[PDB]
Amino acid sequence: TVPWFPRTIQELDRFANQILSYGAELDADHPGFKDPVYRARRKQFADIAYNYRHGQPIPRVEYMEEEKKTWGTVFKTLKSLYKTHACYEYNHIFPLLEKYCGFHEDNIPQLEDVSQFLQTCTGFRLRPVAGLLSSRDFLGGLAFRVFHCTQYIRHGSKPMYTPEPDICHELLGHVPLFSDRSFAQFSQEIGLASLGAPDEYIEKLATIYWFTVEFGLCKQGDSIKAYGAGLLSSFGELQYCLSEKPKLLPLELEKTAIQNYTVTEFQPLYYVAESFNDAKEKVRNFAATIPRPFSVRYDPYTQRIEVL
Ligand SMILES: NC[C@@H](O)c1ccc(O)c(O)c1
Ligand SMILES: [Fe+3]
Repeated sequence: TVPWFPRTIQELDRFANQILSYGAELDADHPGFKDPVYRARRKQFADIAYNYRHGQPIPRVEYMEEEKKTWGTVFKTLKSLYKTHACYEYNHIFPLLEKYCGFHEDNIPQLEDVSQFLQTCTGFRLRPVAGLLSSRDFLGGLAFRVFHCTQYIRHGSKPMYTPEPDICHELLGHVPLFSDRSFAQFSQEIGLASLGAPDEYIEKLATIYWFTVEFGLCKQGDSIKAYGAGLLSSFGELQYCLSEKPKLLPLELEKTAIQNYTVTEFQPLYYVAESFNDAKEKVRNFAATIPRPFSVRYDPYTQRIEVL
């Protein structure tokens, strides 16, 4: 019977008791696996997320010198690419993040400050997330313009590599696009489409998410640039996605929704969105095909979903 979904923004608190308990940092393969200090630091951030409740300021954390060093390395190496490789919406907001959110090589921005900045731009807000949420819960938060965001940093031994999202990927990859109004409306439509959808459609929407929010390319006049968070936070793949090597296809959701992808190599193919307004309209149409015995609307005045 129709799977449960949150109907008020506060009900997202129910997700904390629904994450994968045995994290990536526990795999022998993890860059930080043999490091007990790293292991304890990850538990520390996991506890902060576990105890967080909607409405509370997100706890500030004093990052260690080793952690600020890893951030500085990632920030400085990626920043050189944005002006030529990132979509216009990214470069438009980046200077404002540098000025009001402290995006600078010597300092890791605190999530509370970034979340307040996002709220002023598009009403998106962040909440710290312990480990891996199911695709259903993760996509469901988007319906309320809530992005579940990691607060820990990748291990310092391999600054240019992370097998999982970390704070560098959230802040340099995702945050700038959530400041844009059309991208915000587009991400929210994916979220609304997921509410109470059957498991096999959640997987189709998670694939659409992967090919837009994480690895999407934008058409910008006669040029093509990157807006996917996974590209904007990957030095190597960001340069590769705008070269002659990968295959480019127009975003077509009935097609994108079932395309396979790997998470370990550079993507062999990417979908190009005409604009975020257009992608939003395509998602809205795709959502009408999802069998759900009802319709949903978000009411921003009360932060509640209305089930028709
Ligand atoms: N859903 C798979 C999980 O590894 C994931 C979800 C959303 C993201 O933005 C991401 O970077 C990773
Ligand atoms: Fe991501």
